[PDB]
Amino acid sequence: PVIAANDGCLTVFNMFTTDTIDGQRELLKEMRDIIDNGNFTGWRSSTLHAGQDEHGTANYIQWRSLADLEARYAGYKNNTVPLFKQISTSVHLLKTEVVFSQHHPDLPRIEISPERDDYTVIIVMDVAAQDQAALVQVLGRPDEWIKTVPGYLSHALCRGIDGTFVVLYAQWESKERYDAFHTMPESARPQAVREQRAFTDTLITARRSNTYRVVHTRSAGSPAVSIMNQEGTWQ
Repeated sequence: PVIAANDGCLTVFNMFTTDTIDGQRELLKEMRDIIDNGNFTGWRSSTLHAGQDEHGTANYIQWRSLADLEARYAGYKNNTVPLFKQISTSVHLLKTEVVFSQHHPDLPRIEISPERDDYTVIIVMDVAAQDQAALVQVLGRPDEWIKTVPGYLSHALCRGIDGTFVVLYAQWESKERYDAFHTMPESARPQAVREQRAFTDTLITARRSNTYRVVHTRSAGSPAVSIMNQEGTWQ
Protein backbone atom coordinates (compact mmCIF):
# COMPACT_ATOMS: atom_id res chain seq x y z
CA PRO A 1 0.00 0.00 0.00
CA VAL A 2 3.00 2.38 0.10
CA ILE A 3 3.95 4.73 2.92
CA ALA A 4 4.74 8.38 2.22
CA ALA A 5 4.11 11.55 4.26
CA ASN A 6 2.83 13.36 1.15
CA ASP A 7 -0.37 11.33 0.77
CA GLY A 8 -3.68 12.43 2.19
CA CYS A 9 -4.20 9.65 4.70
CA LEU A 10 -4.50 9.12 8.39
CA THR A 11 -2.55 6.06 9.54
CA VAL A 12 -3.91 3.76 12.27
CA PHE A 13 -2.02 1.05 14.16
CA ASN A 14 -4.35 -1.57 15.69
CA MET A 15 -1.78 -3.53 17.68
CA PHE A 16 -2.56 -6.65 19.70
CA THR A 17 -0.88 -9.07 22.03
CA THR A 18 -2.02 -12.57 22.88
CA ASP A 19 -1.13 -15.25 25.37
CA THR A 20 -1.82 -18.05 22.85
CA ILE A 21 -1.17 -18.93 19.25
CA ASP A 22 -4.93 -19.53 19.26
CA GLY A 23 -5.08 -15.76 19.88
CA GLN A 24 -3.02 -14.64 16.88
CA ARG A 25 -4.92 -17.17 14.73
CA GLU A 26 -8.40 -15.94 15.65
CA LEU A 27 -7.29 -12.30 15.43
CA LEU A 28 -5.69 -12.81 12.00
CA LYS A 29 -8.75 -14.65 10.69
CA GLU A 30 -11.12 -12.09 12.19
CA MET A 31 -9.22 -9.18 10.64
CA ARG A 32 -8.60 -10.87 7.27
CA ASP A 33 -12.36 -11.40 7.12
CA ILE A 34 -13.04 -7.69 7.76
CA ILE A 35 -10.31 -6.69 5.28
CA ASP A 36 -11.49 -9.03 2.48
CA ASN A 37 -15.23 -8.43 2.92
CA GLY A 38 -15.68 -4.99 4.50
CA ASN A 39 -16.89 -1.93 2.58
CA PHE A 40 -15.92 1.14 4.68
CA THR A 41 -16.27 4.56 3.12
CA GLY A 42 -12.94 6.36 3.10
CA TRP A 43 -10.90 3.20 3.73
CA ARG A 44 -7.75 3.07 1.63
CA SER A 45 -5.95 -0.14 2.61
CA SER A 46 -5.08 -2.50 5.47
CA THR A 47 -1.94 -4.56 6.00
CA LEU A 48 -2.06 -7.39 8.52
CA HIS A 49 1.08 -8.16 10.58
CA ALA A 50 1.79 -11.33 12.57
CA GLY A 51 4.79 -11.51 14.83
CA GLN A 52 7.36 -14.26 14.95
CA ASP A 53 6.32 -15.75 18.32
CA GLU A 54 2.86 -16.18 16.73
CA HIS A 55 1.65 -13.84 19.49
CA GLY A 56 -0.29 -10.67 18.83
CA THR A 57 -1.09 -8.95 15.57
CA ALA A 58 -0.87 -5.51 13.99
CA ASN A 59 -3.30 -3.95 11.49
CA TYR A 60 -1.77 -0.98 9.58
CA ILE A 61 -4.72 0.90 8.08
CA GLN A 62 -4.79 3.88 5.73
CA TRP A 63 -7.82 6.15 6.06
CA ARG A 64 -8.79 9.09 3.90
CA SER A 65 -10.07 11.19 6.79
CA LEU A 66 -10.70 11.10 10.51
CA ALA A 67 -14.44 11.36 9.78
CA ASP A 68 -14.33 8.03 7.93
CA LEU A 69 -12.36 6.67 10.92
CA GLU A 70 -14.83 7.47 13.72
CA ALA A 71 -17.68 6.51 11.35
CA ARG A 72 -16.45 2.92 11.24
CA TYR A 73 -16.03 3.22 15.03
CA ALA A 74 -19.80 3.85 15.38
CA GLY A 75 -21.89 -2.68 13.75
CA TYR A 76 -18.25 -2.51 14.85
CA LYS A 77 -18.40 -1.24 18.43
CA ASN A 78 -19.66 -3.75 21.04
CA ASN A 79 -20.02 -6.31 18.23
CA THR A 80 -16.40 -6.82 17.15
CA VAL A 81 -14.68 -4.88 20.00
CA PRO A 82 -15.50 -7.19 22.98
CA LEU A 83 -14.54 -10.16 20.81
CA PHE A 84 -11.04 -8.73 20.31
CA LYS A 85 -10.43 -7.77 23.96
CA GLN A 86 -11.28 -11.45 24.68
CA ILE A 87 -8.93 -12.82 21.97
CA SER A 88 -6.20 -10.50 23.27
CA THR A 89 -4.35 -9.35 26.36
CA SER A 90 -3.97 -5.65 25.32
CA VAL A 91 -5.45 -3.53 22.50
CA HIS A 92 -4.11 -0.25 21.06
CA LEU A 93 -5.89 1.59 18.24
CA LEU A 94 -3.22 4.29 17.62
CA LYS A 95 -4.32 7.19 15.38
CA THR A 96 -1.22 8.72 13.75
CA GLU A 97 0.01 10.80 10.79
CA VAL A 98 3.06 9.85 8.76
CA VAL A 99 5.28 12.92 9.08
CA PHE A 100 8.63 11.60 7.74
CA SER A 101 10.08 8.59 5.91
CA GLN A 102 13.27 7.55 4.15
CA HIS A 103 14.58 4.34 2.60
CA HIS A 104 17.69 2.67 1.28
CA PRO A 105 18.37 3.83 -2.31
CA ASP A 106 18.01 0.28 -3.68
CA LEU A 107 14.23 0.77 -2.91
CA PRO A 108 12.08 3.01 -5.12
CA ARG A 109 9.66 3.76 -2.29
CA ILE A 110 8.35 2.10 0.89
CA GLU A 111 5.96 -0.69 -0.08
CA ILE A 112 4.36 -2.92 2.58
CA SER A 113 3.30 -6.22 1.07
CA PRO A 114 3.11 -9.95 1.93
CA GLU A 115 4.82 -10.48 -1.42
CA ARG A 116 7.93 -9.12 0.37
CA ASP A 117 10.12 -10.75 3.00
CA ASP A 118 10.78 -7.90 5.44
CA TYR A 119 11.53 -8.02 9.13
CA THR A 120 8.94 -5.38 10.07
CA VAL A 121 9.77 -3.60 13.37
CA ILE A 122 7.28 -1.32 15.13
CA ILE A 123 8.18 0.79 18.17
CA VAL A 124 5.69 2.92 20.10
CA MET A 125 7.09 5.89 22.04
CA ASP A 126 5.29 7.75 24.80
CA VAL A 127 6.02 11.43 25.13
CA ALA A 128 4.53 14.31 27.09
CA ALA A 129 2.20 16.35 24.87
CA GLN A 130 4.53 19.28 25.56
CA ASP A 131 7.44 17.28 24.11
CA GLN A 132 5.94 15.72 20.99
CA ALA A 133 6.91 18.45 18.51
CA ALA A 134 10.56 18.40 19.52
CA LEU A 135 10.71 14.59 19.42
CA VAL A 136 8.99 14.45 16.02
CA GLN A 137 11.16 17.19 14.52
CA VAL A 138 14.41 15.75 15.87
CA LEU A 139 13.52 12.19 14.76
CA GLY A 140 11.92 13.01 11.41
CA ARG A 141 15.08 14.22 9.64
CA PRO A 142 17.09 12.47 6.92
CA ASP A 143 19.66 10.00 8.25
CA GLU A 144 22.12 9.02 5.56
CA TRP A 145 24.30 6.97 7.87
CA ILE A 146 21.54 4.47 8.74
CA LYS A 147 21.15 3.94 4.97
CA THR A 148 24.61 2.33 5.18
CA VAL A 149 23.95 -0.11 8.05
CA PRO A 150 23.47 -3.55 6.40
CA GLY A 151 19.97 -4.98 6.42
CA TYR A 152 18.38 -1.52 6.53
CA LEU A 153 15.55 -0.96 4.04
CA SER A 154 13.41 1.94 5.33
CA HIS A 155 11.72 3.59 8.28
CA ALA A 156 8.75 5.92 8.67
CA LEU A 157 7.94 8.28 11.58
CA CYS A 158 4.31 8.64 12.65
CA ARG A 159 2.81 11.30 14.91
CA GLY A 160 0.05 10.41 17.33
CA ILE A 161 -2.81 12.78 16.53
CA ASP A 162 -3.64 13.29 20.23
CA GLY A 163 -0.15 14.61 21.00
CA THR A 164 0.76 11.69 23.23
CA PHE A 165 2.99 9.28 21.35
CA VAL A 166 5.12 8.53 18.30
CA VAL A 167 5.38 5.28 16.28
CA LEU A 168 8.39 4.18 14.24
CA TYR A 169 7.74 1.66 11.41
CA ALA A 170 10.97 0.08 10.13
CA GLN A 171 11.69 -2.65 7.56
CA TRP A 172 14.81 -4.76 7.86
CA GLU A 173 16.41 -7.49 5.78
CA SER A 174 16.38 -10.08 8.58
CA LYS A 175 16.15 -10.46 12.33
CA GLU A 176 19.92 -10.87 12.51
CA ARG A 177 20.60 -7.66 10.58
CA TYR A 178 18.29 -5.70 12.91
CA ASP A 179 19.50 -7.38 16.12
CA ALA A 180 23.03 -6.55 14.96
CA PHE A 181 22.19 -2.88 14.45
CA HIS A 182 20.15 -2.52 17.64
CA THR A 183 22.87 -3.98 19.88
CA MET A 184 26.05 -2.72 18.18
CA PRO A 185 28.44 -0.58 20.26
CA GLU A 186 27.95 3.09 20.98
CA SER A 187 31.55 3.18 19.73
CA ALA A 188 30.51 2.07 16.23
CA ARG A 189 27.86 4.82 16.21
CA PRO A 190 28.93 8.08 14.50
CA GLN A 191 29.14 11.43 16.25
CA ALA A 192 25.79 12.86 15.15
CA VAL A 193 23.82 9.64 15.71
CA ARG A 194 25.12 9.45 19.29
CA GLU A 195 24.18 13.08 19.97
CA GLN A 196 20.63 12.56 18.64
CA ARG A 197 19.90 9.32 20.52
CA ALA A 198 21.38 10.94 23.67
CA PHE A 199 18.97 13.88 23.65
CA THR A 200 15.92 11.85 22.47
CA ASP A 201 16.11 9.66 25.59
CA THR A 202 15.41 12.75 27.68
CA LEU A 203 11.94 13.00 26.06
CA ILE A 204 10.66 9.42 25.70
CA THR A 205 8.57 8.37 28.72
CA ALA A 206 8.29 4.78 27.54
CA ARG A 207 9.22 2.58 24.62
CA ARG A 208 7.47 -0.50 23.18
CA SER A 209 9.17 -2.69 20.54
CA ASN A 210 7.45 -5.43 18.48
CA THR A 211 8.57 -7.29 15.37
CA TYR A 212 6.20 -8.71 12.78
CA ARG A 213 5.85 -10.22 9.32
CA VAL A 214 3.35 -8.90 6.77
CA VAL A 215 0.83 -11.63 5.92
CA HIS A 216 -2.22 -9.93 4.37
CA THR A 217 -3.01 -6.75 2.46
CA ARG A 218 -5.81 -5.24 0.42
CA SER A 219 -6.44 -1.76 -0.97
CA ALA A 220 -9.82 -0.27 -1.84
CA GLY A 221 -11.21 -1.78 -5.04
CA SER A 222 -8.23 -4.10 -5.53
CA PRO A 223 -7.81 -7.86 -4.98
CA ALA A 224 -6.06 -9.01 -1.84
CA VAL A 225 -2.52 -10.41 -1.56
CA SER A 226 -1.75 -13.03 1.07
CA ILE A 227 0.60 -15.66 2.43
CA MET A 228 -1.90 -16.48 5.17
CA ASN A 229 -4.00 -19.46 3.88
CA GLN A 230 -7.44 -20.50 5.07
CA GLU A 231 -6.85 -20.85 8.83
CA GLY A 232 -4.51 -17.98 9.80
CA THR A 233 -1.41 -20.16 9.40
CA TRP A 234 0.83 -18.05 7.17
CA GLN A 235 3.61 -19.62 5.00
